[PDB]
Amino acid sequence: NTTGGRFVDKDNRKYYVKDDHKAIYWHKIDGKTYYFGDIGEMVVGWQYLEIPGTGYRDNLFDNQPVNEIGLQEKWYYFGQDGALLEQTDKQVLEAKTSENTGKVYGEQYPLSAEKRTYYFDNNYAVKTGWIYEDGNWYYLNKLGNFGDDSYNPLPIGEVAKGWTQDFHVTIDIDRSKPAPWYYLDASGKMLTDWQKVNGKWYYFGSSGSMATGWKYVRGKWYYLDNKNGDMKTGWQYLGNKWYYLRSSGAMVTGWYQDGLTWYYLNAGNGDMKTGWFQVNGKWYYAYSSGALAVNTTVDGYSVNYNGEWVQ
Ligand SMILES: CC(C)[N@+]1(C)[C@@H]2CC[C@H]1C[C@@H](OC(=O)[C@@H](CO)c1ccccc1)C2
Ligand SMILES: CC(C)[N@+]1(C)[C@@H]2CC[C@H]1C[C@@H](OC(=O)[C@@H](CO)c1ccccc1)C2
Ligand SMILES: CC(C)[N@+]1(C)[C@@H]2CC[C@H]1C[C@@H](OC(=O)[C@@H](CO)c1ccccc1)C2
Ligand SMILES: C[N+](C)(C)CCO
Ligand SMILES: C[N+](C)(C)CCO
Ligand SMILES: C[N+](C)(C)CCO
Ligand SMILES: C[N+](C)(C)CCO
Ligand SMILES: C[N+](C)(C)CCO
Ligand SMILES: C[N+](C)(C)CCO
Repeated sequence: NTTGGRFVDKDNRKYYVKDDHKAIYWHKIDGKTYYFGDIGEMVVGWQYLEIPGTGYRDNLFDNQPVNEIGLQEKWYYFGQDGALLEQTDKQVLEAKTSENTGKVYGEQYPLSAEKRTYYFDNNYAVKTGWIYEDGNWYYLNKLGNFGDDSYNPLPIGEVAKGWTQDFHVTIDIDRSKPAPWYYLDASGKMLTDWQKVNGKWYYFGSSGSMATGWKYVRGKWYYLDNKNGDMKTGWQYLGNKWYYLRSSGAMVTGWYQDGLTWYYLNAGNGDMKTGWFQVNGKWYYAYSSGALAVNTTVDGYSVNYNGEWVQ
């Protein structure tokens, strides 16, 4: 809603001058939106800026005070004429790189030979987070790359690929909130259910979040690394108890013979039994290793070839 001034070309830059002053920051002029930075140089192309609309970085001129405000920064796209692209859905645009962002009108720079589909929110900023398209979920980076004492916002809004953690993010990551892991394939499609990645199995369920710990899937129990999510197999000591997982990863219950040795996995919980235990009337004795005692004596007690306590 800025009127009364005029655009001016000087020193290879463009400004908007009203009553002798240069427009700074965000301005809505004659049906279009522009951004003039801190000193008035109209911007063009890709820009990572403080969000507009609060009034703290809007309708301002360089002769006015720039009160201190804390505003999140987001990616916006401006035409070569400086007009903000007021997209709220999506649009194919030159990819943003280290060579075509933060430029101002008058500067010379190359146009990305590569175009990409960028998604936008209802306030014309590049969208981040989850998006659903043509039957699949895609994740647009909420964060840029951290270096130690360094941050690059370029990845924000780009389609994520591979292992990706979904943090709660605003200006910074919210460490108190949960951050599930997801896996996006080569085209960015979010994987669901069982998937073998880098030689190991992971379970992403229906929501796509990587499962950890014990997980009940289609009538069977599986154990995924409590931290890394990879499916375990074979004998596993969990919670001070032994469990046997088949090569398929499914937990075994009942009698199980490993080589010549029998073991008994608790009917429901699946934990390996030790000591004397009864099964369908019969009594059996398992050593501390869980191995069933057979054709021998156990503290004055005889047990036959099936480990059954002989009367
Ligand atoms: C390259 C930009 C900064 N312009 C110099 C172009 C397009 C906007 C600005 C000034 C001029 O265009 C306008 O004055 C009209 C065009 O509709 C306009 C200005 C600002 C917002 C919306 C429209 C020519
Ligand atoms: C906790 C899960 C989601 N990981 C972070 C663990 C195990 C899988 C995932 C990523 C990583 O596992 C990997 O195999 C590493 C090896 O460099 C990896 C990271 C990103 C892409 C491919 C492999 C560490
Ligand atoms: C004759 C068998 C079936 N017992 C009754 C004997 C030997 C095993 C079984 C129970 C008991 O032997 C035990 O070791 C005791 C020890 O508390 C036991 C009782 C209940 C379950 C498991 C062991 C006495
Ligand atoms: C959804 N896209 C932008 C991510 C990829 C093309 O299928
Ligand atoms: C993939 N998501 C949209 C489904 C779920 C994360 O909240
Ligand atoms: C975990 N699965 C993919 C490996 C096997 C189901 O039987
Ligand atoms: C495998 N268990 C320990 C997880 C569950 C049985 O109810
Ligand atoms: C894991 N153990 C103690 C259970 C069995 C021998 O392999
Ligand atoms: C150990 N067994 C003989 C007892 C039972 C499995 O069939």
